[PDB]
Amino acid sequence: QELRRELEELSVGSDGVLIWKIGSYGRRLQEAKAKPNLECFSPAFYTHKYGYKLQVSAFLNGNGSGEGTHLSLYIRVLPGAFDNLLEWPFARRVTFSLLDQSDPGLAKPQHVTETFHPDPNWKNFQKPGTWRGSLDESSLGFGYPKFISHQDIRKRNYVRDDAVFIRAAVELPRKI
Amino acid sequence: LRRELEELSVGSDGVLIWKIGSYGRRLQEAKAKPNLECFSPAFYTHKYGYKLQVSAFLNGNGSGEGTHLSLYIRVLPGAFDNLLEWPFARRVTFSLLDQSDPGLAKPQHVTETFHPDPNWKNFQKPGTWRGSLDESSLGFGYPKFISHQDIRKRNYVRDDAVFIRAAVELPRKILS
Amino acid sequence: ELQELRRELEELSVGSDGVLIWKIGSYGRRLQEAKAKPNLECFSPAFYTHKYGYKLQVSAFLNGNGSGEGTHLSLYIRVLPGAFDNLLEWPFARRVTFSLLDQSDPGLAKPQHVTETFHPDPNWKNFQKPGTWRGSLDESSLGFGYPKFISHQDIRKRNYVRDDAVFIRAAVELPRKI
Repeated sequence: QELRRELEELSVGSDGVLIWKIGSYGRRLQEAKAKPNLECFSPAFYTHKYGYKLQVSAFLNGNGSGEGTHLSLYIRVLPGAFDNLLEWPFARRVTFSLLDQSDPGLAKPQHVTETFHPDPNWKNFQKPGTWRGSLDESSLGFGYPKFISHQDIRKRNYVRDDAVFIRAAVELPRKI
Repeated sequence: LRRELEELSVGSDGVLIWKIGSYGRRLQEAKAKPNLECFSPAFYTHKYGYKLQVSAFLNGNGSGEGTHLSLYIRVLPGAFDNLLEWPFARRVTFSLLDQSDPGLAKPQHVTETFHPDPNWKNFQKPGTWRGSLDESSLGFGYPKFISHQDIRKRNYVRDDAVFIRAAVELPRKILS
Repeated sequence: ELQELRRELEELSVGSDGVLIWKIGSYGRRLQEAKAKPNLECFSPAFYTHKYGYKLQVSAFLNGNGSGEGTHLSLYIRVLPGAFDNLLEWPFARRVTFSLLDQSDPGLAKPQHVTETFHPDPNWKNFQKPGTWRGSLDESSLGFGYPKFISHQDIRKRNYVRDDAVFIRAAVELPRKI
């Protein structure tokens, strides 16, 4: 128990890239194969200083159409202290990658990567609320239920030293 | 009592945005007791740069007492002062942010700017020998930055909160 | 509560465009101690060269070691186990420029820093991917650097020492151009 400190959370900013390391993949996976929809949370991060506050979540064992077979990957908007200064709904392109942990000087790494434009009609990409059906419900998270198969996750070095890296790159436009 | 700061407080890039919440309360406290002045966190203009601190009068100060918002910025003793030019001489631009969605319409912020005064004491190099008058120093600012009334219009206040933007024109970088 | 968490701060220790500036305060006293304990080494905070890059640390012997012992300030840098090592190219190959900063106002003066730069030699183990603890363990992380960075005599000149502190800058050259 300790106050404001853990305003480190406000110190978490990107590039606008977050790389999120999930350690204990062995224990976590089984723990999630044990209990359905056990969900891993990334630290919250700001797309950019005074920007949108997002967070990534992973289902190591899958969720929905990917339960028990796939890694499921989503992102979500969180209420951030500068929302009123930002355009809404959130509309930046988002790229997820599961990282191939290989030395880029032995063999070029093959990351597992998908990108999307958010859809304006997803309630979670409009301003932190504003009640808009918080009891819809469905995933408070937009993303891929079949991001990578438990089969494919074991190839190459997507898992290494018992950890995966999740990258989420938010396209940071500037050209008016 | 282990605060252990931090110091990792750095403008981006040159920009500090300062959020005052609990705005209603804080004001009703102002007219209840001048001269009171709330402070922004200390912040380095840039990594290894100048330490500054913004302060406000909710309030109003001197010229602005009772009637306006007054805002000032102060130079503070900084760990990298010996490596920097004195007196502090980077353009500083104040803004009170118009919290309207900047996508469907352009916000209109109120902006005052200045090049710091070489005569102005506070901008002199800190830690000369001070005692004991001094602390004195002593923000340069605007007593009538924006009044009551002409605030309240537009979204200069929203959700019981206002944003103070202090932008410092940073030392540029040399040569390709 | 403990409950550090100081380690959450270390992780936010990141070079500014590849640069660490390390301030060594209490230089008189520290120098004094190094004269009485030759193996006494000062250590910068660890720092990432770039956000998800390499974790390094600069270190210094104020009264010298090896060939500079007693006569010079000696200056080194080492590679530390880093959260992101598996994503990196090994061995560390980035160019490093050490400077001892001349603490003069750059407005009139134009400071004259003392500077040395080196390219990590791949034939040393020092810059190989660190062991996951272990491989090896000892203290591990043996640094590369300069036993004779700057003479005691030269450090007394200009403002290399000022207000009982010295500044060490380590600039790591990032490939950047992609």
